[PDB]
Amino acid sequence: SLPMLQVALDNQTMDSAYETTRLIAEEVDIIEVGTILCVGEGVRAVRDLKALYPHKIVLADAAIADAGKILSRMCFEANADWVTVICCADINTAKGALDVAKEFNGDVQIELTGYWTWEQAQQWRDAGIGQVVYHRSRDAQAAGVAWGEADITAIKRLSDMGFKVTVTGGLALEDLPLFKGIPIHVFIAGRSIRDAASPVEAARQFKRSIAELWG
Amino acid sequence: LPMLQVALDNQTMDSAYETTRLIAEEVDIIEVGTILCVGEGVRAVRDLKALYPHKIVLADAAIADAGKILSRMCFEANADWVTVICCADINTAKGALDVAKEFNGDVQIELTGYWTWEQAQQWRDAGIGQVVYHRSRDAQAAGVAWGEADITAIKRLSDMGFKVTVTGGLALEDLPLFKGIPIHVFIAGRSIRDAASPVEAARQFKRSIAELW
Ligand SMILES: O=P(O)(O)OC[C@H](O)[C@@H](O)C(O)NO
Ligand SMILES: O=P(O)(O)OC[C@H](O)[C@@H](O)C(O)NO
Ligand SMILES: [Mg+2]
Ligand SMILES: [Mg+2]
Repeated sequence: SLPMLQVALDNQTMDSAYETTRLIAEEVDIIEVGTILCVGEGVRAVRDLKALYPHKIVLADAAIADAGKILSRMCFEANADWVTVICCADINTAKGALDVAKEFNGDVQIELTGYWTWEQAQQWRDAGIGQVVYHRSRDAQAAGVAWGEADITAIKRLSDMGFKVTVTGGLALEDLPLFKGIPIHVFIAGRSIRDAASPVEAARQFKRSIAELWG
Repeated sequence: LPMLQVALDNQTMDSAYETTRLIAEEVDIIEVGTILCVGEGVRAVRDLKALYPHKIVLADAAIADAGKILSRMCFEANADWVTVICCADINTAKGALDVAKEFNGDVQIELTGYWTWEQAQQWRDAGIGQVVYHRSRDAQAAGVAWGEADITAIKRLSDMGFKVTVTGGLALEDLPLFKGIPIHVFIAGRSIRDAASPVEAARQFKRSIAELW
């Protein structure tokens, strides 16, 4: 299947977010309420975005660290389809969020970061987690960290374990061929779409490139 | 003496105010819980600091990435302190700290779930002076108790030079487990907010801390 495209709305206010969505809502598959938007506006951002775009998958990038059932329920009651749980959360946090996700016919992704282990990845699978987000951190990127070999190896191994893998972190169009040949579920682009001279054409470029590389 | 912090793990400001109108003057630190950060957003920090400008306000944002951006949003809303989750990239913690210094604030690393001693030394090397030793709410709900391994870890963190906050379903009766350790802050959320008498609950915590330290 072609990798899907997710836009990250890492905006501090809803109106800033809408400057993007009014252009590209129908140019992407998934609309993410970025952590920065969740923190800027609260869970109303999920409710309002889903109300505008009820046919789209809406992902709340809550990066849940604890209180899995409470935070997940807040997001799902606001009509989220998918929610994120940070990988260092206690395993009961992920399990809790998943339990609530199932109630709402939604799903949970584990957001990968820090010194996570392959034993922990197996724990997520045994818990029934089917999605992981492989993130090059914005702050690592800013400190000069590049996408490379070790990332491809890890992503392939996560996929082989049965996860649908999302890839993100300052992706540019030129980065996509690094991942060719791997059944990536979703690529997220935030800055590379929102900050482009033409967000519509940036999103279209990503779609064209994906269609060529995975066609 | 260890300070007393109340956690406002509420979904709306009006629910938080049900607690702060009783106990704001009975604690040292008012926490905007992660639940409140997600429920209302950074307006919660702004509003609570305006109400209680003489109290330390902690935004329990549990920052996982975009350290400079998220911490600036909290500090522009007049936070004193902000949390960064322990598995954040080291550059996220450094970024949040750099911004905190612009505002004469501080960053705490939230030790909830998995982390390593090597990471602890990294935080120290980066200039981080505060950690929050948590028993995860979800771990507690799964029957995990406070135990000697926690005490040993807290002492170790203190010995590395961190000011240590202790939290996670703390009851009054738990305080003596930590006796002898120079704890910076004890946090209570449920044990204060959900008490038949929140005022009595907060004062009992302060009374006990004063006895033990
Ligand atoms: O493409 P970016 O601007 O890096 O945004 C996507 C990224 O996944 C962010 O939403 C994020 O969650 N960073 O932690
Ligand atoms: O005393 P509690 O109800 O456990 O609340 C304090 C705790 O520190 C929470 O604010 C929290 O951050 N749990 O992850
Ligand atoms: Mg995101
Ligand atoms: Mg908290």
